[PDB]
Order: sequence, then structure tokens, then C-alpha cells
Amino acid sequence: NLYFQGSKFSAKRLPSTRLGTFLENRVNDFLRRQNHPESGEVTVRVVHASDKTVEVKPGMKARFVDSGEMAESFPYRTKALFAFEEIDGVDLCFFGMHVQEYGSDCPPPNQRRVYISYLDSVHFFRPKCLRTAVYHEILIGYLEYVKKLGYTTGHIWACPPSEGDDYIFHCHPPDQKIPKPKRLQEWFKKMLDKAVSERIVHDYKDIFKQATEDRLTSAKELPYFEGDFWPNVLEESIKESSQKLYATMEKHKEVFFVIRLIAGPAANSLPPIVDPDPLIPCDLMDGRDAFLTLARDKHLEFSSLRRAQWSTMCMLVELHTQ
Ligand SMILES: CC(C)(COP(=O)(O)OP(=O)(O)OC[C@H]1O[C@@H](n2cnc3c(N)ncnc32)[C@H](O)[C@@H]1OP(=O)(O)O)[C@@H](O)C(=O)NCCC(=O)NCCS
Ligand SMILES: Cc1[nH]c2ccccc2c1-c1ncc(C(F)(F)F)cc1Cl
Repeated sequence: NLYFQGSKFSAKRLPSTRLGTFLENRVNDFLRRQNHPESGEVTVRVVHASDKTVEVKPGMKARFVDSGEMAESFPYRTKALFAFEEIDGVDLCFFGMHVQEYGSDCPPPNQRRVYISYLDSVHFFRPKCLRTAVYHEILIGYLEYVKKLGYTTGHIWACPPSEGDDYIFHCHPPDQKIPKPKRLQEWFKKMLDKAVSERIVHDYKDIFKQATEDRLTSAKELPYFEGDFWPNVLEESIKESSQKLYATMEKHKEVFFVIRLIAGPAANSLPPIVDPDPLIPCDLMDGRDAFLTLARDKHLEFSSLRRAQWSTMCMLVELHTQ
């Protein structure tokens, strides 16, 4: 075999991580209990991990940071992970997700939280009848894994991409339907209800219920995440001027899930979060832009199985080499 088409550049030979091994073990265990003949071995790899900070934007800084009520910035670790399936000997990249992990050495209100910035997929998983179930196993495992390290809360924003935009994979298949907000909200509910039944998630609530239950009064109590809706909405509210906050939360409450992983009394005694995986510098996978940019420029579409496999191979070579 030619050098770049050799096994050295396969998904499997990408460096292993504790998180990657955990997710894939869980996915392949679910797959072996199904005993479906056309399914292939799944590989999950964390391909980027780096320390970042999210600084509070000027309006909120003015109101809350200079007055001493709120830290000016929050440290977090961003991770990029991808799921691959071998389809009769060929690696296919079918799912990806970037997350933001705010640890125990982080000020409130962001302490011990994970945020799913971006998630995306391409619908060639074989067999197609286990596709949704596998996406759910990955998400559930992610939540279980971070619970076990000592993250207490998770945060999901269910916004589908506007028509024609791609979140991670350049050029989806034209026959891959994009769900409307309702269908996506239900999809997340189904996943979370399964996580709840496994006693991974204690419970979840939309942001309006949660705020009510928390008797939240100030905007400084909201988690402040990189690239999220809510920091832009507050800069919008400040530049032009609790009545307007709750009103805005109620309005978008279906779209934002607060996921409680560790509950009440247990969440105060927690030891410090120790992440046993290393940092993994990889500029290609530092947020979603770099990979969209490369794939646009080099014409690496994910728009058919065969384009997706070529695109996957180029992706892999690049991760192995940078
Ligand atoms: C989120 C995502 C992984 C869900 O994939 P999934 O498990 O296949 O579930 P979907 O809701 O997309 O599809 C399930 C079914 O609903 C159908 N469906 C999806 N959108 C539809 C629409 N607008 N109208 C009718 N049917 C639709 C699909 O065709 C599919 O039918 P099938 O099961 O018979 O094949 C995928 O839709 C996706 O990658 N979306 C873009 C990324 C994203 O939305 N991220 C948001 C959070 S950051
Ligand atoms: C800011 C933000 N960004 C999000 C992104 C995804 C999911 C949830 C949130 C939230 C949120 N989290 C907690 C509360 C609450 F607990 F205070 F109610 C309120 C809010 Cl709006």
C-alpha cells in the first residue's frame, strides 16, 4: 500500500486517551449487544485539547466585573472529539463535537460545568437503524465520564444550523435532512431520559424552570461560555438600556437544557477535578473554523459516502502529521 493510504494514518492509530477509550468502549459494547451483522468497529478520538479563557465582554464587565461582583475571565479546556466507523476496511468520520470544560479551579458561576459548543454528523453510519442510538451512546458516555471526574452540571444549546450552514463537516449530503428546533429538542430529551434511567443524569430542566427554582436575580449568576447565545444577548440588553431576563429565558427555554449530573449535598464535598488526559495541541481542531476552512479550500466534502471517506482520509493524515 501507498504511504498515505497505509494503516499508519488510520483512525485507530490516532493517539489514545482515557476519554476516547471510555466513549468507544461504551459504543462498541452497545453495538455487540445488538449483534447486527453490517455494523463496524467504532473508534473515538480526542484530537484537540487546549487551555483557554473566556473574558467577560465590556458591557457586563462594566456592570459587574469593575464593581467586584464577577470575575473578569473564566478558564476552560476545549476538546474536539470525533467518532469513526470502519466500513468494509475504510475509515469513515461520521460524528464530531467540541466541548468546553470549566473545572474546579474556576470562579462562579462557571465552576464544574461542561458546555457542548458544537456537535455535527454525517449520516453514513452502518446500519442506519442504529445511527441515532450510537450518537446517544456517545453523548451519554461523555456526560458519564465528566460526571465521574467531578463536573456537576452540563449545558446544551439545541439550535439547528440555518439552511446551508455547516457546523463541523463541510458539505453535508443534500439528502441529510436538518431537523427543525422541535425535532432537535425532542432528540436531546430522548438522550437525556436514557441518561436519567442509567442514573448518570440526576435530572434536567429548561433554563426558565431552573432559574425560577434557583431564585436567580442577577445576570452575573448566569454561566458565561465562549461563543454562546447568552453573553451576546446581555451585551445587546446593556448597550440599549430581571423583568427582561426571565422574559428572555422563558421565550427560549425549550432550546437550553441544564443537566444536573451530581446533585445537592454531594456536590459540596467534591475533591478537585483531575483530568488524566494530556493537552493535545492541534491547530486544525481548535474550534470549528480551521477544519471548515481547509475542507472548503481543498474540496473535502462529506456529501456522499465516497466523498466522505476520501475527506476522512485527508483529515486523518493531517491529524497524524500536525
Ligand atoms: C443532531 C443530529 C446528529 C441528529 O441526527 P439523527 O440522530 O440522525 O436524528 P435526526 O433528527 O437528524 O434524523 C432522524 C430522522 O428524522 C428525519 N428528519 C430530520 N429532519 C427532518 C425534517 N426537517 N423533516 C422531516 N424529517 C426529518 C431524518 O430524515 C431521520 O429519518 P430516518 O430516521 O428515517 O432516517 C443531526 O441531525 C445533525 O447532525 N444535525 C446538525 C448538527 C446540529 O444540529 N447540532 C445542534 C446542537 S450544537
Ligand atoms: C447562560 C446559559 N447558556 C446555556 C447554554 C446551554 C444551556 C444552558 C445555558 C445557560 C443557562 N444555564 C443556567 C441557567 C440558570 F440555571 F441560571 F437558570 C440559565 C441559563 Cl440561560
